Amino acid sequence: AIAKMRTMIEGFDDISHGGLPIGRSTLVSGTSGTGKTLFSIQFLYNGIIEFDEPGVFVTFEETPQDIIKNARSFGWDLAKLVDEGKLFILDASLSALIERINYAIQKYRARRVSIDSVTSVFQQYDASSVVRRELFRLVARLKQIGATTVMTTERIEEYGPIARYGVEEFVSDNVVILRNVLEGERRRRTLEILKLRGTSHMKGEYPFTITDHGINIFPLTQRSSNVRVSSGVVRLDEMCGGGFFKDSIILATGATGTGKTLLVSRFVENACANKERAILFAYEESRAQLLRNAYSWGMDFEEMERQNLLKIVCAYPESAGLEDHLQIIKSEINDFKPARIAIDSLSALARGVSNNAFRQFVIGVTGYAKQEEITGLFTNTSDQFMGAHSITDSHIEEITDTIILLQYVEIRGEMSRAINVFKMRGSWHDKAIREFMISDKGPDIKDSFRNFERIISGSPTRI
Amino acid sequence: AIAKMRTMIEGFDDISHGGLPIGRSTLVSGTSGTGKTLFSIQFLYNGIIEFDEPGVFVTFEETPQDIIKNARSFGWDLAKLVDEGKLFILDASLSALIERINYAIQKYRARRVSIDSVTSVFQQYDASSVVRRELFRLVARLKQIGATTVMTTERIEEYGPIARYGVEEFVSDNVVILRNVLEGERRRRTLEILKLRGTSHMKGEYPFTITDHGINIFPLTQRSSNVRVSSGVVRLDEMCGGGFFKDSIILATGATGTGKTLLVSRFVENACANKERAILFAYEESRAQLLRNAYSWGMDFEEMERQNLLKIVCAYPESAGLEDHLQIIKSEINDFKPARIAIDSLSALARGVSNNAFRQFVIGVTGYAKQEEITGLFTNTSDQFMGAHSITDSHIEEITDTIILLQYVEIRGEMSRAINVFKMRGSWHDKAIREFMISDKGPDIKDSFRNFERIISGSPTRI
Amino acid sequence: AIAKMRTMIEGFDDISHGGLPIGRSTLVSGTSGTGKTLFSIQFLYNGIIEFDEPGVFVTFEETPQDIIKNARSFGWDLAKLVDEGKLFILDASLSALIERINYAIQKYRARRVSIDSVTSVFQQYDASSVVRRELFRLVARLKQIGATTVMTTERIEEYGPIARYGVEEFVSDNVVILRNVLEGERRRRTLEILKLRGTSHMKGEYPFTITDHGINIFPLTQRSSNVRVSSGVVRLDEMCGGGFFKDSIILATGATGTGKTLLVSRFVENACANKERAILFAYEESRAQLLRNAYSWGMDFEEMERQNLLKIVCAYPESAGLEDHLQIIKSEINDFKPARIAIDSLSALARGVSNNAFRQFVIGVTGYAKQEEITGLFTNTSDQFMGAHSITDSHIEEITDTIILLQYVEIRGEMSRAINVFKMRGSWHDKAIREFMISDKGPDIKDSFRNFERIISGSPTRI
Ligand SMILES: Nc1ncnc2c1ncn2[C@@H]1O[C@H](COP(=O)(O)OP(=O)(O)OP(=O)(O)O)[C@@H](O)[C@H]1O
Ligand SMILES: Nc1ncnc2c1ncn2[C@@H]1O[C@H](COP(=O)(O)OP(=O)(O)OP(=O)(O)O)[C@@H](O)[C@H]1O
Ligand SMILES: Nc1ncnc2c1ncn2[C@@H]1O[C@H](COP(=O)(O)OP(=O)(O)OP(=O)(O)O)[C@@H](O)[C@H]1O
Ligand SMILES: Nc1ncnc2c1ncn2[C@@H]1O[C@H](COP(=O)(O)OP(=O)(O)OP(=O)(O)O)[C@@H](O)[C@H]1O
Ligand SMILES: Nc1ncnc2c1ncn2[C@@H]1O[C@H](COP(=O)(O)OP(=O)(O)OP(=O)(O)O)[C@@H](O)[C@H]1O
Ligand SMILES: Nc1ncnc2c1ncn2[C@@H]1O[C@H](COP(=O)(O)OP(=O)(O)OP(=O)(O)O)[C@@H](O)[C@H]1O
Ligand SMILES: [Mg+2]
Ligand SMILES: [Mg+2]
Ligand SMILES: [Mg+2]
Ligand SMILES: [Mg+2]
Ligand SMILES: [Mg+2]
Ligand SMILES: [Mg+2]
Repeated sequence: AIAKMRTMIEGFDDISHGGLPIGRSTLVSGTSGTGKTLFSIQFLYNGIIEFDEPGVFVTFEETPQDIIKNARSFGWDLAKLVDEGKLFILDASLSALIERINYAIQKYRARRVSIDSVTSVFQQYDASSVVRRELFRLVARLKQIGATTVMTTERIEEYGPIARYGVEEFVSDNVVILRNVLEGERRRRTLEILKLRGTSHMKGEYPFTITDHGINIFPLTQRSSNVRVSSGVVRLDEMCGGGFFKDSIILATGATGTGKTLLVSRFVENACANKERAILFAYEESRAQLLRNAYSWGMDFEEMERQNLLKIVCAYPESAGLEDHLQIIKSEINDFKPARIAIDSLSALARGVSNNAFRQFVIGVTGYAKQEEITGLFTNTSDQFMGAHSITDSHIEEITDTIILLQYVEIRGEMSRAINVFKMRGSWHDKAIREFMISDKGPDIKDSFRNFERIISGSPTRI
Repeated sequence: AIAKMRTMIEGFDDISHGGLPIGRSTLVSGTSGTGKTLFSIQFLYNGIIEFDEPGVFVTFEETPQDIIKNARSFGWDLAKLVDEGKLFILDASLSALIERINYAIQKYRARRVSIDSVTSVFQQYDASSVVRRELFRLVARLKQIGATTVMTTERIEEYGPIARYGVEEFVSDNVVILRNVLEGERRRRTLEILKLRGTSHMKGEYPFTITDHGINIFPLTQRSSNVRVSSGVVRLDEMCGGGFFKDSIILATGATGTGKTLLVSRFVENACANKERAILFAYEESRAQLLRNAYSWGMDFEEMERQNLLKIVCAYPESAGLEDHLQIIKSEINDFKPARIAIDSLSALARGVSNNAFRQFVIGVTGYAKQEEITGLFTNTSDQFMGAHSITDSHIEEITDTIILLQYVEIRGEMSRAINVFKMRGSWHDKAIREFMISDKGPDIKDSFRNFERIISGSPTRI
Repeated sequence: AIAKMRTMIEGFDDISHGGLPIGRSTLVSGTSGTGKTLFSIQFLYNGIIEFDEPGVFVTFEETPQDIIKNARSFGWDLAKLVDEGKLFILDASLSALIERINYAIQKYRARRVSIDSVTSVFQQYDASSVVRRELFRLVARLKQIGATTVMTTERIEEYGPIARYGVEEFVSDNVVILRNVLEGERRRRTLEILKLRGTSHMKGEYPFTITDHGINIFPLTQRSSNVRVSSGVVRLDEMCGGGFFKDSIILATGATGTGKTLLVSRFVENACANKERAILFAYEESRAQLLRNAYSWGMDFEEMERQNLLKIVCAYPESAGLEDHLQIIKSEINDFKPARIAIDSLSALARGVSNNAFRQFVIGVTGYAKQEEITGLFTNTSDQFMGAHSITDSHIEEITDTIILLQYVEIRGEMSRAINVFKMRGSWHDKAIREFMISDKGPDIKDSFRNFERIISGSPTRI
């Protein structure tokens, strides 16, 4: 096996199966604005913070003052690290460069080296053979010195050659690719480990986000128990065999206006009533509209929000990508430590996105909720309000544990509502589909449609 | 006919119809990180291990120390082979190179030669005619010496020119292509024999995987008997004419929440009850959730797992490709030697993949199960819970031998379940569709819906 | 008109409408491994064998020893032809080359000349004008000498320029293109005559295969009679007005598990019972599984196979392309001389292929069966087991003469089977759809569903 230096970057050590190999060069290639400089800075910063390993950052484009000023936005005080001698910033804006880097490593006992852009040096030569030869010389000398080095290079096209000259991949022992894919006028950041000589790794592209704390890569044994939480509606708990499970994931799917937001609001209100903290992520309604609707339902969200029990986070789905929404949800969960989380609509997050990306987002959110033992209440909007046979437009049914189905039923020329417990993993539940009503006091559950047939199609026939 | 030297690489001799021709050059071309160095190392290593044939590995990019260090991750002690004189590693980091290779072949009685990258030598020349001339000289000299040589070259594009200069294919007698296709943010490794002068071979691309033992290529007369195994449910055995066949493949397809995992769990529990070893591959639920659900069904998986009778392997479908899942399943089957294997969901493995790839995966798994005389229990999730007419979204019905159909039936405003034996190859089975119930004691099978019509559509009408 | 020299290559003279023009140059262009060398060798070999016309093969890449060694795999003893003086192999690994070729033609009285690769000579020049001028000189001199010449050139892209320099097409009188198209990870060989100056030809691409006998091109007045063969089921013969026709093509289409393989097995068993030879091509089941299923049906295939009456050929559809399957079927038919041929499933061959290619394959197989007066029993699997309205997923209904329809019918909560004679060309047949049963003694045909309506949809209603 090969010893691996943990980069301590969130999620990178998972895909790399223990981190970057010790003493081997890693080349991170990407287009402008992908996060190469941030990756190289965070490598050294996390190394210094977690293991006291000195770092040397050799820069070519940005001045050291610019590097420190940019890092200050992340809370990283690189200036005090330079004063303490833990971090060194070499200015290089090839043999002499390697000699100076070696001298810096010797003087500061550096364990990690970062090279901001070797491409700027290679700009002086047009032949790819010369670039390959000089990169091989640099990598060989770095390996001989024994310092783990992370160099970054530039790309012209997202889906094309891995590097500018097409020969950098064949030289470096380790290759990592940062991509900023523009599709549907939306930008998505992806990370892909192309080649790790001598060790296994995860294969493919995984989304990552840049936040105030740096890079947060999402590298896509959950515990279970018999403790049952209360949804908030007594009939909905009786139908579920004694309420939802603590670790369960509940998905309430139905057409617009069937009462998904009402169930979400009752879930949050019941969470806060038992002195538990709850988070409500809203994507179809604003905070004031939610307050007015809750007041129409006889529920005071203002009092529970003043007590810091309920946190309502409202944003438009189009304001950020799905991975950004996942990162925001995770950050809010970490900051607030909630017992329950609810989402106003997954279909709102599903607007204008591919099925695979939405499924990945749902899998990530549900896995994080189960890992943190947080009761999650997701909701989904069906495209057709009657005659729908697919539970969800994007198949996420297998992911969830408990499913609630809300639908419209046309009876006597009136649009009544029907609610049913579609499935519950590990628990008995009522199979009947029952009439669902909404009034000033909230939701009510009535008897089932025993006298009707073809109820699922939305246009039943009395028999 | 042409004599062929067996490469002993798993699956390569099947597609090459006996191995690489003796005394002829084979050029393996691919992009960075496809497995060219691994292929060339494994060729010589397997030759030495299986036939005591000495091997010579000429390297250009990696140092011999790097080669040995990388090989050590596979358990290949190349250093002791160098000490024993069976393996030689020439360092070349063109006529002089050929003279040194010939001297190494003469001194060590080499039978196999591997060339890591002739492209690095060709980098010195830009004209494709010069590259073609020098490659022809090298191949002609290698043929004159009589050593079977495997050279590797580099590619820039996966679907484009076969080699960097576009002339390497017209020189070498044998051409093999390694591709690392990136599609849907997922990487897939493929192997394609382009041209074998003088001999037949399989045509097209076949998936291969890199594991701790090296390359495991999957090159996509099964025996039958009348011995009948027990599923675990007595009614499901009565309906099947006395249980499933030992060599049969059973596919239980239905909507979410119909009871596929219950049948899989009963299958595994009955396998382990008769002191047989069983494997359960889970993709929709974790180990703890499976344990809790089994406990809710009155089945103790913990006791049977402590006895090393049941092996539960749980992973996310998105963590690896379909060929990787097939390799993992095969490795677990080889390590555990199970009588029965069960899969929690094929549709989970079918997320975000093409129909052809999923069908190939199913064909491979079923063929391996039948070849090893292992009773396999596959399950499939239908997109629509009612009104579905296609048995499976991806047509794999022809592959399977026995099919069980689970469906939802809306009767009296309640979602009951129906189970039916769709087909059984070589055995009589009950044609009735019977009511299916789930309780604390497990599954129950009741009388059929004799009084209803259009049961298949999911919304029957009492007649 | 122009006199044409028959190349004697199987299927080439059909598309070329009598062969290559005499005294005119033909340039065959294709990528690596398409079959250019094989085409040029087979041209001279077939000329010598069939008309005693001496041939001269001028080679540039392969040595004459390599050429003979490669040809020996096809059974072509080129060495004895060189000794006899019928064949000459000139080694050239431009004016001097033409002088030597002319001397060889004069000395050996050569009538056909083949040039393995003029592209290798043209590699010395980069200007396309020089290549065009020298190729024009070569073609003009060859025409002046009066020898029919087949030169081959190289291509970089399958769908792009016809030749490397883009000027070879405008020089040569005749242009032929060999393509090796890679699509869906599958390779397909195609042949296309681009331009024949002065004569007509077939237009477009036609599949061809390379086998142990060389190139077998498939260039896509059938006789009829009133002799009626017996299917094997007496009721199925009564319904068909006295059995199938000898020259008829029968297609039995239905869902999985309806009994297509049972009908195929009964067809083969009845063929062999009357001392006729029969061939069964299996693609969904192995030989042992077929034997076990036949034994369950009371039919002993082993005894009839020992008598060399029945030949069972089993293979996976994914092991070869559709044209390869057609070639294998034709070769087996030629070797065994069968009275009847049966196919276990056309839909198995239809996996992962385009509709047009499958239709071409079906047309070819049916035309060959009708031309050879062989009774063919094809079968097709429908995607939907109920409610299907298209007879076949890929429309091949017009091709066939007799159609049998098998379907599932849900009656009284049980999945019964229905069989119907959809159509019969030139013969009266029963229009009723009758109940179909399978038991230990085989198939049984019962009364029709006179009391039901909407039987075709699979969910009838008693009236
Ligand atoms: N505090 C921050 N919060 C959020 N995003 C930030 C923050 N600081 C920087 N970024 C983002 O980091 C991205 C990458 O910045 P970086 O300096 O690493 O560029 P780069 O990938 O090295 O590019 P180049 O080589 O073209 O200079 C920028 O596009 C910017 O949007
Ligand atoms: N005071 C009230 N009395 C009766 N019904 C009410 C009252 N307030 C709201 N409703 C009902 O609430 C329904 C909408 O419920 P909800 O806010 O949960 O929406 P939803 O089903 O989640 O869909 P979406 O947010 O996409 O519109 C409306 O159709 C309306 O009939
Ligand atoms: N022990 C291992 N387990 C799993 N995968 C491994 C292991 N060792 C190496 N690999 C994989 O083998 C792949 C190919 O490695 P290899 O050294 O053969 O590269 P290559 O195809 O010759 O590339 P290049 O010519 O760019 O150097 C790497 O991308 C790596 O992911
Ligand atoms: N103790 C129990 N009593 C009654 N029913 C139960 C019990 N435990 C589970 N169930 C039933 O099991 C059903 C789900 O069964 P199972 O775990 O086999 O799922 P499945 O059909 O394979 O689908 P998926 O895993 O995709 O959700 C639920 O709908 C629920 O009604
Ligand atoms: N006995 C055989 N059986 C089956 N296929 C064969 C046999 N002999 C040769 N082939 C096939 O013939 C194909 C073409 O071989 P050939 O020597 O004609 O190459 P080519 O088209 O002239 O290529 P190039 O110009 O690159 O050398 C090979 O790819 C090989 O797979
Ligand atoms: N001994 C038997 N008794 C009764 N029915 C039998 C017997 N053996 C087989 N069958 C029936 O044969 C059916 C399958 O028939 P067959 O082998 O012809 O398949 P098919 O319709 O060609 O489809 P496929 O090969 O795609 O599964 C099964 O549904 C089963 O009910
Ligand atoms: Mg920069
Ligand atoms: Mg809402
Ligand atoms: Mg290498
Ligand atoms: Mg399940
Ligand atoms: Mg050739
Ligand atoms: Mg069959």
